[PDB]
Amino acid sequence: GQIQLWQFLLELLSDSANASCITWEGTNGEFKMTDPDEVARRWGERKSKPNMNYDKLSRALRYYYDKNIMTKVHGKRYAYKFDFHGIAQALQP
Amino acid sequence: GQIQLWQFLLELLSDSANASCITWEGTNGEFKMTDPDEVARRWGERKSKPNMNYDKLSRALRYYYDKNIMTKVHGKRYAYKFDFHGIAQALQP
DNA sequence: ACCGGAAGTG
DNA sequence: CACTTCCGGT
DNA sequence: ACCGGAAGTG
DNA sequence: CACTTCCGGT
Ligand SMILES: [Ca+2]
Ligand SMILES: [Ca+2]
Ligand SMILES: [Ca+2]
Ligand SMILES: [Ca+2]
Ligand SMILES: [Ca+2]
Repeated sequence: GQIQLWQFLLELLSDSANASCITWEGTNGEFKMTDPDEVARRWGERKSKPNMNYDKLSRALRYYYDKNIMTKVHGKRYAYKFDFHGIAQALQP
Repeated sequence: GQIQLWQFLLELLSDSANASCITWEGTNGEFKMTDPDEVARRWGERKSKPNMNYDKLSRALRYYYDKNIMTKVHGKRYAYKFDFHGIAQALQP
């Protein structure tokens, strides 16, 4: 199906075998990408789009700021925080 | 039908019209039930289980503590906090 | 009010 | 399993 | 590395 | 419609 980036990141985060590239860290919702290039590769793989990289992936995350789906952890790089306010709304059709 | 309780609460919390009975409040994840009995009634209405009350509903939420799907905001009553660790795993098939 | 054990449901 | 039902704890 | 405007895609 | 692509800012 037509999977979302916020759904894809939760998929990777749920399994601890992906700890090399992405992992939960800090308060509730906060996670960091320990290998942003690896995460961006797998997102391009799922979408059938091998031109994907972290610079293009991060602008995809940026649109979630206005949607209230997630936000940046200011200071700790490659680290973002999911926000239930928008996730809950995005979960419904 | 075929729905989880954690999914049902996020469904209600997405629509702000439901602020009479339940609403987001506090840090990321934290919500409270301003009319706990009204929430329990709609859960019984959804599940087709007419004897549902808060006492029965609260024990369903206590099973989520060991699952890491949510936790209790200690002190503030009728107030619980979703936890992304369990919500991530629970969303997958 | 909130907690978790115990037994039961399809 | 994911609750529902019930109850003796704090 | 992170920010958001802009134009384009399936 | 949710990104994808590109880029001139900080
Ligand atoms: Ca049992
Ligand atoms: Ca009692
Ligand atoms: Ca006891
Ligand atoms: Ca600009
Ligand atoms: Ca540049």
